[PDB]
Amino acid sequence: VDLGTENLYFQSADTLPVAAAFTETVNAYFKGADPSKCIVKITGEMVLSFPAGITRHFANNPSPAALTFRVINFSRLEHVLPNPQLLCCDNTQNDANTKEFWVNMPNLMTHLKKVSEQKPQATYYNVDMLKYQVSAQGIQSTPLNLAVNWRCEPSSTDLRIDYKYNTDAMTTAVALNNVQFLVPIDGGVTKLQAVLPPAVWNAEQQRILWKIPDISQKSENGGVGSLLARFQLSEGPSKPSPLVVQFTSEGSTLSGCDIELVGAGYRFSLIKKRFAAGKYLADN
Amino acid sequence: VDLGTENLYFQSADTLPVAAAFTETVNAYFKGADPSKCIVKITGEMVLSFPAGITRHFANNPSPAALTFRVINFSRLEHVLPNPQLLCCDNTQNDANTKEFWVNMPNLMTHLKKVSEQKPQATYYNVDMLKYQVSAQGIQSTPLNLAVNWRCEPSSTDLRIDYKYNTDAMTTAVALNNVQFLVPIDGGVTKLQAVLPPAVWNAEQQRILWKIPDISQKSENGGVGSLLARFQLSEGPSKPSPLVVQFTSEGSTLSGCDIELVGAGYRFSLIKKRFAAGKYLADN
Repeated sequence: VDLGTENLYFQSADTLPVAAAFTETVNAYFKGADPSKCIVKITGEMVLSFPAGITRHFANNPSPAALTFRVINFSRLEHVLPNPQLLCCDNTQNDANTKEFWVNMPNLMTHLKKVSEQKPQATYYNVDMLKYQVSAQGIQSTPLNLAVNWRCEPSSTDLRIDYKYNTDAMTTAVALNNVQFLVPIDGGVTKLQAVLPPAVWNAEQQRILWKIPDISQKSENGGVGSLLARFQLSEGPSKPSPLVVQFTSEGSTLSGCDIELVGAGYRFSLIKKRFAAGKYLADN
Repeated sequence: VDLGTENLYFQSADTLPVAAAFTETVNAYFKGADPSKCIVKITGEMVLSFPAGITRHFANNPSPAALTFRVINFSRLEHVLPNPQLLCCDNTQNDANTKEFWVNMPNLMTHLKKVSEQKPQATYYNVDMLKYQVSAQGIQSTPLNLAVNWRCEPSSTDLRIDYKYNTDAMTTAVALNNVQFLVPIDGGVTKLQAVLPPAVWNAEQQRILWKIPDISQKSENGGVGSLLARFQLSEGPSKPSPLVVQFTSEGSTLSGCDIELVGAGYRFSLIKKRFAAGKYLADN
């Protein structure tokens, strides 16, 4: 066969398609159950992706249009530049709801050639454009509000975890997926007498693990639920340990920030937005 | 008639021609005649010029190539950006003999449209790209070494100015043009008894002025010469005043720095280099 029309066209004409990705990370810490207490640190990265064949298009059209883009709903941010060569901005006043960035083309081209030598059979080359910090409030900046309670008796430990799905922390209500709840139980732990929902006790590491596939307002509970466990200890009592949660999402940012293309030459095939938990702890 | 072929071509095809100008200013102060003493402050600006019709070419080809250029023999410099929007650089390490800069095209285009509305019948639009400070040594950074001597008697003043053309302060030996030597004479001043070379006494401002058209190694003296004057004072004696020199040059910088185009899309029709005296004083 021959190459497609899409690939032929892209490798010798027009205005190029690129893809943008905003990938954010929530770090959170809850203490007791008192709202804040809660401490939040939200990180982010903005990645631009260029289709394979772009190195041929740059070899057939050696003087490319300039890539110029604009992050919208800025100012919550606090950016670095993972690649200070290849990317720049104004730097001056003030802290508007918008910021403009522009790309060093000869660099972008050398960079893409390099990545293509390293990974020839990839569909997309990702280039890290921005790194950033969103900000930073209380319990209302966290997608999933945690609250943990122990009852540590001399030979039995009782665990309650209450979780609250939180729309206020995201731009558009999207599901939380592959939610994991991990909590170490010391003491003796001989038996997991009872549990709800089902969970897995891990003998070797002495911790209990819950896997909830999706949390949302479409989901069971309506997003607000409980996990309960009861252990029998040989030693005792247990010293409470911090709960570690993990989750991922796709469809929204936590920042709300977005991206516009400025010049001509380029267009956005896709803008992907996702966030995941980083260090997401809750303590007694 | 119709437009030229140059203008037709330029307004609808190819790779654009631009012009670069490095314009420097020497500020100097000599004291007594002891070498340094001498104090030097050399300033500069780098200007990019775009031919008229460029706004039509941008209207017929809306996605232009990126302008990316590189100042060579940098590091003597110490730059600001007169237009922090439209221009950027790496900012990181270190202080190499070379630096790369790249332009915000949507801005450059809005800027050029604006200038064209303001001055439609101009041949070239100048855009201030860089401002800078060269550095900064002693008498060997000055194109024209000055040395002034007075003999202030009770009723007659004697002036000697010695000047030394200096190749060491410039990249390529070029002439100094429209050299003016202005020095105030207080006291009474009734008569300019004698003078060499010819000069003009100014009654109203009480100062003597010499105009030497060109100073060079092709020039008389070989570049090293004297101005002498003798005055008759009614009052007396004269308090010596600082000598003010003015000059201009075309053909060289004082820095030595230069400019390369990086991407494709653009080419240099002309790179013009010139320097002129700013505040260029010499004291007794």
